Amino acid sequence: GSHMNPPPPETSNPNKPKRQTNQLQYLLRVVLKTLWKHQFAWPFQQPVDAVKLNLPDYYKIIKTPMDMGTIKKRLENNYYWNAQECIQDFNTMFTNCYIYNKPGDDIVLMAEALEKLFLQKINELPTEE
Ligand SMILES: CC(=O)N[C@@H](C(=O)NCC#CBr)C(C)C
Repeated sequence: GSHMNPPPPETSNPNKPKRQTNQLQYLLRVVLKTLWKHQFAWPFQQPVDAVKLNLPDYYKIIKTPMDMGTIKKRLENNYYWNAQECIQDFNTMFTNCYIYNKPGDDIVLMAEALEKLFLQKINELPTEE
């Protein structure tokens, strides 16, 4: 894409140790699955294309971008060591939306609906075995 968008977050790095855990399997098969298919998922399914959206200040404000397309690839490609790393990515994605946009805004209402579902699912994250 455009030279004016940053490179997306890392989804592959052989030097980073990786593990499958039951919690990570739940984050893919239950959490990501549930949120990905939601009516309001679409703005979150790929990195923000600030050029196409005409938001030249986006990556001036948001220095820790994250999106569910990146999280999906991280889960599918077993990038994580533990569930906390993945939960942090989700939280970063929501917080970026809340920081950049105004409380009224459609995108915020959408993020808040996804976050409510996320919280319900994470309260049932299974005990690590
Ligand atoms: C969710 C987030 O981080 N911010 C959104 C944003 O840049 N503004 C939405 C509007 C306008 Br004009 C992005 C996901 C599209």
